[PDB]
Parts: sequence; C-alpha cells; structure tokens
Amino acid sequence: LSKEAERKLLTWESVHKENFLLAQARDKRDSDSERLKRTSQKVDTALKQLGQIREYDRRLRGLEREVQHCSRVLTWMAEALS
Amino acid sequence: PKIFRKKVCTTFITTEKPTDAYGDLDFTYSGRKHSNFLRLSDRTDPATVYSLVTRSWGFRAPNLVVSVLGGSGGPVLQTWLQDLLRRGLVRAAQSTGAWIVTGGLHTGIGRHVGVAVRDHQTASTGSSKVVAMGVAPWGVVRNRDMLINPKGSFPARYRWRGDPEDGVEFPLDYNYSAFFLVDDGTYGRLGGENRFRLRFESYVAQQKTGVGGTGIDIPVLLLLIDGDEKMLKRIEDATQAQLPCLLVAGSGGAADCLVETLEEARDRIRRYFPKGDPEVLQAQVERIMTRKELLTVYSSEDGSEEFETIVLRALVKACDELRLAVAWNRVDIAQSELFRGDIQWRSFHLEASLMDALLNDRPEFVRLLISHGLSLGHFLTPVRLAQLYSAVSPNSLIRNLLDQASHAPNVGQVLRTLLQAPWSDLLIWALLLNRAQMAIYFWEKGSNSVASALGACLLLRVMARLESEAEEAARRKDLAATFESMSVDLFGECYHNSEERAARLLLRRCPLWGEATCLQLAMQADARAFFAQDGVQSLLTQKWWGEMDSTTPIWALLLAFFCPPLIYTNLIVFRKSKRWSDFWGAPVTAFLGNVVSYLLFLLLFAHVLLVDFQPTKPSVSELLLYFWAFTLLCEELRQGLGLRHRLHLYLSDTWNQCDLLALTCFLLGVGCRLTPGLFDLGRTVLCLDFMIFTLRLLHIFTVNKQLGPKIVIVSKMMKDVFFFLFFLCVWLVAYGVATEGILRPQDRSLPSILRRVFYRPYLQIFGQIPQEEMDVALMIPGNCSMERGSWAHPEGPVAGSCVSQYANWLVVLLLIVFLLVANILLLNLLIAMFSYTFSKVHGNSDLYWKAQRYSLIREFHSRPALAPPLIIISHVRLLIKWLRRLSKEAERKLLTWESVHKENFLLAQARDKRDSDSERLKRTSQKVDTALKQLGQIREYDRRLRGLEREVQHCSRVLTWMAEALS
Amino acid sequence: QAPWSDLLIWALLLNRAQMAIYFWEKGSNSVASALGACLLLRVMARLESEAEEAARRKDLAATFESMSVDLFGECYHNSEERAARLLLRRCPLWGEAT
Repeated sequence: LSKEAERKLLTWESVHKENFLLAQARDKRDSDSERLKRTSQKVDTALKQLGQIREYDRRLRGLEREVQHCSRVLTWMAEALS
Repeated sequence: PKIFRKKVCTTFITTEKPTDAYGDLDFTYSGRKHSNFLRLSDRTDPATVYSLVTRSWGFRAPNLVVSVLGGSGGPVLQTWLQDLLRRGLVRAAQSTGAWIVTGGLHTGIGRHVGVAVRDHQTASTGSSKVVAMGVAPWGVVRNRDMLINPKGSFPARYRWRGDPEDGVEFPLDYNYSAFFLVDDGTYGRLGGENRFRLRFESYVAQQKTGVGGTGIDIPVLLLLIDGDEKMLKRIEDATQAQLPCLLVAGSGGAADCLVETLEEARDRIRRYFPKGDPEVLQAQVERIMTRKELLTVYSSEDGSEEFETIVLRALVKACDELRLAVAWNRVDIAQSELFRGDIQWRSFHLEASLMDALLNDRPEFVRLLISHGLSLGHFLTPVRLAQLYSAVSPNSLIRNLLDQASHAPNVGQVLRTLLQAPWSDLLIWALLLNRAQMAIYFWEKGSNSVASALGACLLLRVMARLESEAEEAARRKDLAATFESMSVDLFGECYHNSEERAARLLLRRCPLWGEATCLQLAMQADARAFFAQDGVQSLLTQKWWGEMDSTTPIWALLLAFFCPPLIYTNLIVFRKSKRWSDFWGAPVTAFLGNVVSYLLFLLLFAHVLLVDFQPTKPSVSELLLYFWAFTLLCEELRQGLGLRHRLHLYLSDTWNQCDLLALTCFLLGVGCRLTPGLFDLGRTVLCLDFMIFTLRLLHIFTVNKQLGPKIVIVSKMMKDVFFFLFFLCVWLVAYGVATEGILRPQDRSLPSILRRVFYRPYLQIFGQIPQEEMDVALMIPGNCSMERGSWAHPEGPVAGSCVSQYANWLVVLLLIVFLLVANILLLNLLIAMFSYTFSKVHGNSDLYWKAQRYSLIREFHSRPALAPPLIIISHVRLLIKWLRRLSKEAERKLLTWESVHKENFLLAQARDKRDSDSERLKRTSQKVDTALKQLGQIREYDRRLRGLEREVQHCSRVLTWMAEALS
Repeated sequence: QAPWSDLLIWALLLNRAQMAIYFWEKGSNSVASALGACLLLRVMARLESEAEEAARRKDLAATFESMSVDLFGECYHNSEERAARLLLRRCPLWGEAT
C-alpha cells in the first residue's frame, strides 16, 4: 500500500478504536455493581457530613443559651432598669 | 482539500493576496488530535468562514454562542470566578452543545478558560470536548514562522520555548479546538480584531438551528469579567448590534456597569473604577444605559450552578422558550415551564415546538407535549406532512425511493413499490426513516394494533433486504424483531380472555393494504415466532376441521366417510341439505378424498404393471390409466397457471418439480412403449416411474399432526449420510483392489472384476460375507491354471475359476481390518452424528413446520372438492367460464375490545419494569445524589451560623460592654 | 515521534498489566500490535521458570487476544473491503509477516 493509503487506513482504524473504548466504558459504568459502589461511597461521605450535624447541635445549644443568658442578663438589665 | 482554502480566503499586508497558513496544527503534548487554524484577511465576509468551519473542517451547528470577555487580573484570577469558569460555564456548553468564543492567546482570561476546559475534560469521562473557538490577530503570535508554508493539509509543529511575556508577541493557547488568525498588517497592537469577531457573532445569530433549518435563531450571549477601559467600546458596539449581555459580580470594570444598573456621583464612579478619561467614559456608559433592556446581573446566585435558567432569563429580559428547550435537548426546562401555571400556554406554540421535536430525533419531548393535550387533525396539514419527509439524510434508501416515486407526498406509490385518528400516518412515517422510539410510541397510541404490528414487521424486513449499509440493515432487523414480539404478547392476552372474539380478530378481512388478513401478513413476513403460539395453532386446527368439532376422533371420520348415510347421526358433533355440505366442505374430507383416490391410483398402476401387461395392444385397464394421468397433468397445469412470472412461481418449488418429473417419465414410458421395437425399454421406465409416484406420499402427509415434523427433519440429516458415503467409498476401493490384486482370478472380464471389487465388500457390511470365495482352507486345491505357482478352485460362478494360494493369510487379515473399520467405526460414528444433529435441529424444525402448516391448510381449502378420477367435472365448468372470458358496529366493538386489552398490557409492562432491581438502584442513586446536593447547604450554613452566632454574641459582648459602660 | 510502541514493548517485557493495556489504548496500528503482544507473551510464558508468573502472563495474553477480536469485529462490521485490506497489509511488525 502507498503512504496516504496507510494514513487513511490507520486513521480509520483509530476512529473505530475510540468508539469501541467509549462503548466499553459506558457499559461498565452502568452495571449494577458499579452503581452499588458509588452509592456506598456517597452515603459514606453523607455520614461524613452528619458528624458536623452532631457537632453543631451541642454547639448551637450553648450558643442559643449564651445570647439567652445575655437576654437573661438583658432581662437582668431590665431588672436593673427599675 | 488545500488549494481552495488557499485561494478563496485572502490575506493583505497594501496588496490583497491569497492565504498561506491553514490546515492542521499539532503541539508537543500527546494524546490529542490536531487543531485547525487559518490565516485570514480582516476585510472579508464571515459567510465563507461559516462554510469553511461547518463544512470543510467538520463541525456541527451550534445551539448557543457564549463569548467571554474580561481579564484585568493577568497572572492570577480569583478562585470564586475560577469555580464559575470551571463548572458553570463548561457544563452548560457541554449539555446544550455550544461554542465558547474567546481570544486564542494566553493573555487575559484566555488561560483561565483553557485551564477550565482542560479541568473539565480531565474531571469526567464525558467522551466529548466543548468546541472552544479562538480568534487572534496575526501580528501578536510568538512563533508564527512555523506556520507560513502554503503547501497544505499539514501538522505544523509549534514550539514553546516558555519565553516570558513581552508586549509585542504572545504564544498560542493549547486547549482550544480551533484557532482563527486574522491578518491586519500592523504587527503592533491588540485591538484590530473585534471587527471580525462582532461580525461573525451577528452572522451566526442571523442563522437558525435545525436539520433542514426551520428553528429558532441561535441565541448569542456575552459574558463580561473584570476587564479594562477598552471594553466599553465593545459593550456599546455589541448592544447596538442587538446582542444581549450578562454581568458577573467580578471586579470594578464590570461592576461599573453593575452600579450603573442598580441606580454627580457618576463622575466619581468614572474616576475610581477606570482612573483616566472621565467624561468620554461617562457619555459611553450612559449610552449603555439607553439599552438596559439587554442587561442582566449575576451576583445573588448559587455560583457555577443553575446557569442555564439564567441564560433563559437573559433571553427573556432581552425579548418561544419552549422551542429553545427542544433545541437544547434538555427535558427539565420544558417540563418545568409547562408546570408554571401563569402563562396559559396556547396551542400554536405547542404545535411549533412539536415540529421541533418531530423533525429532530427527540422522542421524549413528543411524549411530553402530547401528554399535555394537543390536537392532531388540526396539526397535520399537508404542508407540515410534506415537511416531515424533508428531514432525510441525502444518502439513505428512503431518499432514493422518494426520488424514484416522484420520477413516475407520494407514499401510496412508495408502499405500492414495496407491498381523524392520524396516528397511522405517523407510524408509517417513523418506520420509513428508521426511528425506534418514535415508532413504538406511535404504535402504542393508535388503534388496530395487531395487524399494524404485523405490517410493521413486514415493512421493516422488506426494507432491510433492500438496504446498502450493514449497520442500518442490522438496526432495522432489531426493530422488526421488537414489533414481532409485541404482536405476540398482545394477541396472547386477547386470546387468553376470549377465544371466539380473538378468532374473529385474526380472520377479519382487509385490515391493511387491500385484502390480506393477519395470517397472510404473518406469512409473508417470516414471522415464525407468531405462528408458534398456542392460540394460533388452535385456530389452524379449527380451520382444518371445517364446521365440525375439533374433538372428533379420526376413526369416526373414517366410518362416516365410508357410510354417507351415517352423516345424520350422533357421531360427528357440529358447531365448533345442510349437514351434507357441512361434512363434505371441511378440509379434512378434501384431504381424505385426496389420499383415498391417490392410493387407488397406485393400486391401478400396480395391477397394470405386474399382472396384465400385454405386449401387443393396451388393455382396458391401461387405457383407464392413461385417462387418469391425463387428468393429473391438467391438475398441475392448473396449479401452475391458475402470466410468465407464474411459471417461475411453479418452477421455484421442489414438489411441483417432482410431480412434473413423474409425469415426464410417464410420457417417456408411453412413447417408448408404443414403438414396436422398444417394448422392454418402456417396461423398465414405468417401473422407475412407479417409484417416483410413490415418493409423492411423503409430501402429502406433511399436513398431519403426528407425522408432520418427523417427515420435515429427515432432509436435514442428508449431510451426514453424504459424509458416510465419502468415507465408505475411499475404504471400499482401498480394500477391494487390494484383495483383488493379492489373489488374482483367471476370469477377467471388465464387469466381473467391477463386481468383485465394489459389490462384494458393500454387501459385507450388511452381514453377507462370502468365505468360500477367498480362502484356501475352504476351497479345494488343484492344478487348474497354466502358470507358475500354486492355485485353488473357488465356489460360485462369479469368483473366477482359479485363485492364487500365495499369502492367503494376508487376505484373511484384510477381511478382519475391513470388518473392524466398517461395521464398528463408521456405523457407530454415524449413530453419534445423527444423535447430535437431531438434538440440535429439533427446535428449528418445529418452528419451521408450524409456520408452513398454515399454507398447507390453505392449499386444501382452495381445492375443488372432488376426486381426481372425477375432477374432469371441475375442468369442464372452468373451461366454460374461460370461454366466457364484519359490520361496522362489529368492527367498533371488536377494536375497542382490542384497545382495552392493549392498555392493560402496557400498564403491566411498565409496572414490571419499574419494580426491577436495576431501576430501583438507579432511583436510589439519584436520590442520594440530590441528598448530597442538600448537604452542600449544611456545609455552607455551619460556617455562616458560626459567624452569626458570634455576631450577636459580640453584640452580647458589646451588650456586656454596654453593661460595662453601665457602671 | 509517536513513541507509544516502545512503552508498549517495555510494559510487556516487565509483565505489567495496566501499563500495557493503557499503552495499547493510546498507540496507533492497533490490531497488529495486539496480535504481536499475544505472540510475545506466550513465547515468554513457555520460557518462564515460576508457575505463578507464567500463569499471570497467560492471563494477560488472553486479554490482548480478546481486544484484537473485538476491535476487528467493529472494523469489519463497518466496511468489508477496508477491513479486508487491513489484515492483508504487508509487514506491520517485525519484518514481512501479515
């Protein structure tokens, strides 16, 4: 074969190679075990978020009463306003 | 593909010259394709630029054009805008399908766009890249001398020395899909580029989106980031040209327009954002405030998210939005815009967006828009119906057929070349252009469903054999298998409810394209899996018994056949001068009359051939025989002619050919008998002819229920018998000539040695072994020859007269080795190959037999019910005639019954699909995915509450300081 | 300068699986290179001492045989004449051997 025959043939071959690899990766990505992996990781990082929900609630419980103790002190300031 | 892109575009330096820099463009980085560039004049038109890109290189038509401007931060831009440029611009340009037009050099935001495209192409397996196009002046490219050569279609190896920036020349980007180099002829300053940029933008915005065209005009939006004093000329020249804009928060160059939209302090604003030339910039920015219609603000937003609705917000403020949702192929926009209860959507907008969904291949919008409620008789004009056949790829099969049909809105001619409820026209439309989801959905709405599915399977296979490409033909065969399966399941439930009403459903006259019932539609379509059911085989049985009950045993039929006064008794129960035509009209009695008359033909042929065959003159019985074969000859001419295509229809089969063969040998036997010297020749030709008439009975009894498939299978075993004849003839020659040479007889005629080479061993494998003809110890010796050596005398007039005694133990060994290889190897291997083949082809031969069982029954149904010794009555009456030459409410009640069971079938299919485990696994994956979309707000609020809790607490510390100031 | 083939041969000799598959998926001339890969791994598998490394090389050689099957499957499924010219092309790897 000539040179431009080889170039046109091998680029034709590489085009069908690329479409084959995209089809393989899509069929692998949408299998059920790969979905089960990714949901397991997403719930895992969701419980990584919920550590902050546990840590903020006690921190907000102090912080809500801290202004409220100051609002009790403001009530004490209203008691000192007599 | 290089000379015209040298010639037609030009370059000026002033003299105007043809171009020299174009073609491919590789970089040192590996794993990527070749980029495309072009050296171009400035004083030229972008219409040939659009033709060069969209045709000569190969690029799709855009659905959105976004041009990104800004870049006051040279080395580093902020991470907030870097999050916007990474996600919120590129995900929209990759979902909708868009062209991001930027400057092709590194300076300004050219790097941050290019790094964002590289980040998005790395961060996902998106299997595509955003077509980020770049324009650049010719004068400011760093190393342009590796691009000059006018040769053509070449990878020009650009080089990065990594040289730092001077204000004279800049290097190229490396993440853009195409570059534009515009030759101005200055080599000195950036700025003489935006004339071609803004002209190319308004020319793209002038054209429209579609396949044959006929869509929205392409929306073009401008994105402004930080920028400088120079960009206000570009904003005002843009908004003069009727192009909308959008503004990020960013920094002061675009915040200048932000503050002027939120509301002399003007002269203040023009003297702390630009710091230079106040009053000219005040006139220009008030020119911007003349056109505040075409201006939006992107500040109080989520960031890198929900960008697409803000694009529609910009096109609404600068104002058809349902058509943009179809052109972007994004269902969620059109879905949400139909849930907005303010607009009172009118029908003509829905019909316009429906043509956008039908011309393009978007089936999901067709399902959505019809489920909203939309008329179809008011929809399908003959104009729009003419337009739907103009979205054809110009190198397909249907394009050739519509051109040839116009050669002699011509679909009745096209269907003739192959074969207000307007759903059927859309079904045929979707089947011709090879859409799968369109044709399935249009089947599921229309009525008359079983016959339409069988016509669909016929039409797709007929167009599959006529198809050029292997890929499109294979795709049409998979669609035809889908429609064959749906006709199977729909008739399954219709038969499972009501047997009589389904029986009237198949046998209904002319449902599609003239008089052809659903069985003949299944006949022509090779629908072997449709005849393989239980209900269809039951209906062929009830058709086979005529108007009797199909539970009558066979012996009662025989006893009534030989007693015609025993019709009128209680042995043949009827109703699934009246009972006479009831018994004799059924196809079992036409078949039974065929078999009885044909066995009496063979008995007459045997009585003539064996007992009385006078040599001189034909007797009475031989003349009855010649009259009989005259009638059978007229029968095969009637099944060949009842006008040259029909002779091909006769010649194509094998039992029309075989019955032709039996009659031609009959004529040769008579014509050889009647000449006086050739009597014994006809005496033997009629014997071979009697064999060919008796192998007729194997084809007659393929109709039967038990002997049916077992007769069909026998012909598929004949390859293994042919192998056995091969191996036997090799071994028969090998054995035969060896024992013939070892012992040489003295009677050496040619037929005698052919006998004792090929005809002794062939009978030896069937248990006939002659021992006295080839063994010294069983022969009597003697001096019976006149040659040197010892001899013997065999028994029998065929084994010769003398046999050599030399090495006769070797003949005994060749007899042992022959009996081993023949009677043990070959015969037991042949039983092995018949067991393997029969267990392999048993299922296919039942599918093939159950399909052919209809056409056999139809053959006996369309026969003149009279015996072949009496069939001259029918030939008389038809030669005389040759010398002269359900109700409506029944259909409505039946088809509504059919559509009720169709609806219950589709609900059961959708429920069984919805509760599969993979569909549950999809939906939970999406729900956790949106749950992590919620938990971004939990992360963002916690730091915001941490500031806000201490902010009141600092005020409570200030209140404590107020209590400290209360001392 | 497409030096992917030298990295392919490098990864096949040192018996890396993921290196050699990835270097196959970037380089050109793919069908003949997969068949040369299957030949080279089995020839080094018969010459191998340990049962474990020889068994691992046989599994890699079965992987490359499967990828040459599937790639030629789609190349033939598009165009019969052009795939016919793809197999019968003279000297793609190591002298005249189609």
